[PDB]
Amino acid sequence: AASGSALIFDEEMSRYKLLWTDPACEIEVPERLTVSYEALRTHGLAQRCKAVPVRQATEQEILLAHSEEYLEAVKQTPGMNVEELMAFSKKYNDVYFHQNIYHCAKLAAGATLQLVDSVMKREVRNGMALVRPPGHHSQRSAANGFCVFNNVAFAALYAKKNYNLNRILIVDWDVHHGQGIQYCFEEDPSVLYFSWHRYEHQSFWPNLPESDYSSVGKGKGSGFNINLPWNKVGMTNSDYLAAFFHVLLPVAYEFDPELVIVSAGFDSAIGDPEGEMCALPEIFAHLTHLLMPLAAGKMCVVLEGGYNLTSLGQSVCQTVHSLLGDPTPRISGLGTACDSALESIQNVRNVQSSYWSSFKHLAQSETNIVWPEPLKRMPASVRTVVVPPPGVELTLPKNCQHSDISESTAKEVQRIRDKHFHDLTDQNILRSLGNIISVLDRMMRSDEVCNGCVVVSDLSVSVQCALQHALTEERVLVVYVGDGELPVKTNDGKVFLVQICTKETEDKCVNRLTLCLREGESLTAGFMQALLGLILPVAYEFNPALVLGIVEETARLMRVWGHMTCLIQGLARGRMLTLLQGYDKDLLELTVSALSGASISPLGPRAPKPEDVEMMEKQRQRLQERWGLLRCTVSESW
Ligand SMILES: CC(O)(O)CCCCCNCCCN
Ligand SMILES: [K+]
Ligand SMILES: [K+]
Ligand SMILES: [Zn+2]
Repeated sequence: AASGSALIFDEEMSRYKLLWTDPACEIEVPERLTVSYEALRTHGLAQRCKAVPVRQATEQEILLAHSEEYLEAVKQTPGMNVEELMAFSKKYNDVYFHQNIYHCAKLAAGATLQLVDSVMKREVRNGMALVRPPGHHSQRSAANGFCVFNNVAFAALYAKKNYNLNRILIVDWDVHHGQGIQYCFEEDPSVLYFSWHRYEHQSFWPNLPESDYSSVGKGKGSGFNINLPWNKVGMTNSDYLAAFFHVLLPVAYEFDPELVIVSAGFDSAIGDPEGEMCALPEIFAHLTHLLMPLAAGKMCVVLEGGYNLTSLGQSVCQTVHSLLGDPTPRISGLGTACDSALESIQNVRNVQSSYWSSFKHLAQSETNIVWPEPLKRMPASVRTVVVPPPGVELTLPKNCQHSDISESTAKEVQRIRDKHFHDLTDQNILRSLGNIISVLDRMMRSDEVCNGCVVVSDLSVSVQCALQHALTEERVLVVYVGDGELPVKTNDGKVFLVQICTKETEDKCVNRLTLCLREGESLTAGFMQALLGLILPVAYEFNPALVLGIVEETARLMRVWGHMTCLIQGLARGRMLTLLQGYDKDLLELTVSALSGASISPLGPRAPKPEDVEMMEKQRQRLQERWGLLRCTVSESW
C-alpha cells in the first residue's frame, strides 16, 4: 500500500568546507551536494519525490554507534578557530573539521533516520538522502575519511531498536571500504554487510588487512560480512554485474532482509579521481533495480562518496530514476569479467561457501575523462496493458489499462492468416492475435505503453505471431515455462530461449538454456539460484529489445513468477509481453502487479537439492565460453 519515493535534502549540509590546503581532502567539496540536487531538478526527478524534511539526530541516537568520549570531543569543534580545527583534524586520518561540521553531521545522521522512519512507516516505498558529510568510514571513537558520524550504521541500529527488525542488508557500493560499518556489525548476524572496494592488494586507502575477502565476520556473525576487493582499477559494468549475480544477489535473496540500506558512494563510477573505475552511470540504474524486489521494496539509499561532479550528477539521477520505477536503460557491450575480478569473485565465493547455501556446492568435491551522456528515461503514459478473456472485468492498479483493435491492426491479422494459418476461423483465438499486435505496436513504436500481459488459448499460433511481429522491426529473449517444442528458431543470433520444464531435454545449442527442475519443496530455492546465477547473466549479455514470457496452462510457479517478472524488467527497457495460456486469476493478478511496478511479497525461508545445483552448473560449463558473464571463476589458460 506504500507508494512514492522520499528525497531528503537540505542545503545547510553544504555550509561547511575545507579551510586549509590539504591534497588528501580537497575533493570533498560542498558542490557535490548542490550539483546532485540541481541535476535531479533539471531531470524532473526531485519534483516527483516527497521532500521529507531534515532533522538533527539526538545525542541518545548518536550514542547508538559512538562513544561518549568521542561525541564530547566533536561537540566542542563549533567553538574552535581555524588553528584549533587543524590540530583536532590531524588526530585522525584524512578528515577535516569545520565550525559547522558538527551541526551538519547531526543533520546528515538525522536525515538518514528521517528516511528510515518514512520507509518503515509505509509513508513511502523507498527513498534517498543527499547528505554530507559521509559516514561509512566513521568508527566508534574516531573520525575517518571525510566521515564524522556513521550515518548508515545509525540507520541499521535505529531500525533494529524502534522496529524490532531481525535482518537488515547493507550494500556498500562506494569505491572505498566502509570499515566503520564492518567494525560496527562484526559480530552481529542481524546486519549483513556487503562491500566492494578498490583494494589493490592492500595498497589502496585505507590499507586494511581486514578489508580483504577473508574477513567474513567474528563469533555469531561470521558469514554476515562480505568484502569483495578490487585488485586492479578500471572495473567495468561487466565486473559490477558479475559481482551482483554471483556474490551479492544469491546471498541477499536467501538472507531475505526486512530492510535494505545502501551506502551509495558514486566514486565507483567512471571519471572519478579516487576510484579510477570505468562503470557508466547507467549501471546504478540496475544496481538499484536488482535490489528493489528485496524487503518489499523498502530501500533506503544514503549518499556517501562521489567526486567527479559530472559523473556524480548522472549517477544520482540514474538511482532515483529506478527508485521511482522508471524504465531501466539498456546496457550494451557486456561480457566476461576481467581476470582480476574473477579472482576476487572466486575467492569470496570459496571462503563464504561454509556459510551460504548458494555457495555450499563449492565446499565438497563430490558436488564441485569523457563519456556519452545517458539517454532520457521516461515513464510510459500507461505502464501495463492487460487483456483478460472476453467478458472478465478485473480491478487494475492506476498503472494499468485494458486493450480496441484498430482497422490497420485488423488488416494485419488477415494477411497473416491468409499465409501461415489458412485453416483458422475460431474467432476468439483469431482476436487474440489482434491484441498481441496492438500491444506490441504500443510497446515498441512509442513511449506510451511499457509492458503488457495477454491471455491466450492456443499457444503455437500466438507465440508465432508475437515473435515474428517483433523481429520484423532486433533481438528477443524468450522465457517459457512448460514442456514441448515451440515455434521459435534459435539458429540466427536474434533469439535466445530460456525454458523451464519438467522433462530433461539435451540442449546441444548455445542459444538455448533449458532448466529441468525436479518437482519438490526445494523448487523455489532452485529457481532463484538459476535466475540469479544463470538466467540474468545471459539475459544481460544478450541485451534484447523485447522479453517474451510464455506460461502454458499445465503450469510451484506461483511463488517465483513475481520475482522473475520484476528482475527481468531490467532488460529491453522493461518492454515485456507475457502470454498466459488459460485463465488463472491469481497468476494474472501476480503478473500484472509485477509488470506495473508494484512491490512483491518476499519469499522468506533455504537450500536447494544437490541434483539441481549439479544440473545448473552443467549448464554454466556449457554456456560460459559464449556468454562470459556466467563465469564466476578464473578461466583455465592453455
Ligand atoms: C565516503 C568515501 O568513501 O568516499 C570517503 C573517501 C575517503 C578518502 C580517503 N583519503 C584519500 C586521499 C586522496 N588524496
Ligand atoms: K564499499
Ligand atoms: K555483520
Ligand atoms: Zn568513497
